[PDB]
Amino acid sequence: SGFRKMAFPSGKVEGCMVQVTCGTTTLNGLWLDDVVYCPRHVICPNYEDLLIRKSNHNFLVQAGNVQLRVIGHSMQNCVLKLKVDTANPKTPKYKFVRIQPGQTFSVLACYNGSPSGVYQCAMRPNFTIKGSFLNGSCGSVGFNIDYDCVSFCYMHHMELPTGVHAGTDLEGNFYGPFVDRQTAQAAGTDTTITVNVLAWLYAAVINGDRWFLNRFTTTLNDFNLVAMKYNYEPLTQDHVDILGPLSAQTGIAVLDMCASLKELLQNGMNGRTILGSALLEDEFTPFDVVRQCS
Amino acid sequence: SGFRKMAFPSGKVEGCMVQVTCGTTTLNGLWLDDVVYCPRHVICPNYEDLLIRKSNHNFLVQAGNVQLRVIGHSMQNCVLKLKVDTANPKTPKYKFVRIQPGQTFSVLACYNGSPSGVYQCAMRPNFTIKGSFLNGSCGSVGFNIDYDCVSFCYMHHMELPTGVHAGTDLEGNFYGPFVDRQTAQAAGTDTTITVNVLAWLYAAVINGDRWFLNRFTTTLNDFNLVAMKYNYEPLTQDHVDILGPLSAQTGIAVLDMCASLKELLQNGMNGRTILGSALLEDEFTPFDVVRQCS
Ligand SMILES: O=c1c(O)c(-c2cc(O)c(O)c(O)c2)oc2cc(O)cc(O)c12
Ligand SMILES: O=c1c(O)c(-c2cc(O)c(O)c(O)c2)oc2cc(O)cc(O)c12
Repeated sequence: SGFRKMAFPSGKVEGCMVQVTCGTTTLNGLWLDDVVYCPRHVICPNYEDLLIRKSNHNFLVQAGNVQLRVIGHSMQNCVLKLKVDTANPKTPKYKFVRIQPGQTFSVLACYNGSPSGVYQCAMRPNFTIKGSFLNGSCGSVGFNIDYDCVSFCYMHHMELPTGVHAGTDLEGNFYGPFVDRQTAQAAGTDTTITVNVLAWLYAAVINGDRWFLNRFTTTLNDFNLVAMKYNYEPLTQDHVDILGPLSAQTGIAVLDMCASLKELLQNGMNGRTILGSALLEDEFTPFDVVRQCS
Repeated sequence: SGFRKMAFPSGKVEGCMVQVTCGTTTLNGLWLDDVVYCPRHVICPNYEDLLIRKSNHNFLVQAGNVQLRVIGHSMQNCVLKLKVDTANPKTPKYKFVRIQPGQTFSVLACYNGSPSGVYQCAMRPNFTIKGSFLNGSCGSVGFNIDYDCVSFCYMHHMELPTGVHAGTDLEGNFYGPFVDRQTAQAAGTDTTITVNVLAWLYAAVINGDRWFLNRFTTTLNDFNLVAMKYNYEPLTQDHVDILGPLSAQTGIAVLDMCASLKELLQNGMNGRTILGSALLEDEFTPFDVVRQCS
């Protein structure tokens, strides 16, 4: 029993973190096979100009107590690729995967190439994440693990004025309309991930929280009319199919659960809690629930 | 910026998890040097009798794809110690430390010797933890990491009727008045960890949440009179010294912050949130705050 924000074990990613120093800038890098990936901001603006003025000996790469020799450098969008002469012997099976808003992943916060903490995050609908990063965390990566394969999905770059964070996939393509330089850019308006809230309500039922249930049901369209008023994402039919397995385990139809959520939005919780929370949590996917509530 | 429930990177602990099978029972074990630690329940009651009827070949220990040969067995309180012929080459620097109620630690949830997730926990004042464990998680360990040294503080054993969890330290001594057999035992009444709530309020101020602050101050004794009414632990003078460093960074006296907490307890939050939470969080220690809000 129990339900907690659970991150993937980080061992496979810890063995890939390195320190990249160029000039007076030091950040974190990701060492896979004979390539080190890090934010191109380390060379700091026309980055093509700045990179052409660099040489291999300008990049100091340290894997713990062993310095790696850079034999090549290249840029892929906002990510720098430093070729080294040594393939990382701890390289796990991995993939570069771009995730969707509403999906979750684990973050290994790192400083000077040294992991310090691990936690779960969701990609918000506005393509920011509500992370925990201090100065020197650039290059920390987000990831999921499927069996033995690490799917890298995020590299951290910057903090926005509202305190949320922005980054790229491992191909260097930013999530959202953000750029790796100082502008007036700010996060857009955010919405609540409706499908995740419903999954979380199912997790609550699996764990014995039932006070919010009711005998009512609603139509898909009548729920979305109420969800738009409370800044919730519209629920699609495809979201109902994904919530199908959770509906069968609990014997509660999705549209049955939607009626409870509509009641929770219109009335609040009245001093009660759900899974130890006094608000509606939207950072657990249906997969996260099944993984932890199976 | 940002504040999240952050666990320690689990790599150093993942390399110690093994699978222990005796009879038809299979659970998780902890392999350090040439010793495997696991709950004595694996031999299942007079455990001294059950253990005397066992032999080394009765214990199947598997470290991934390599079976470990048991050359000795011994019991230490509720923990079994299986001596193997191979010292774990991934053994980190480690210590066995018993923690105090109110302290936090990271849990590496494991199934069949394979890590599946990592999350933060606090030892509740009633010596239970609000974990996330499914069937087959016995032997999962809780730990802190200081620099390079892993302080193991918890081994999971059982779930109580209320859904909370109970276990021992790595010497096999239970936290709380619980025993490793089926009785009518239940968790006692719990209290809120007052010093941790105050630390969390400091983290909120460091992260820009200030709406709950006020110009009032209170005495230590007048705060405890209000804390006893809301099932909060009494605040001691020693708790004020520990909150000292957080008070200096924010320029807010501890007893100044106590007046805000008293107001929050008497009035609630009135629809507002603190660090993304609608209730008062008590599972962040002062050390956890300084570590993440430095
Ligand atoms: O991508 C960026 C980045 O990596 C860093 C950064 C700089 C350092 O000196 C570090 O030590 C560090 O960890 C990160 O700053 C930035 C500042 C911006 O305004 C915009 C950015 O895009 C980055
Ligand atoms: O300490 C205990 C324990 O380890 C297990 C357990 C049994 C299994 O068969 C497993 O596969 C497993 O992971 C754990 O059950 C218990 C059941 C009790 O009533 C009391 C206990 O103290 C334990």
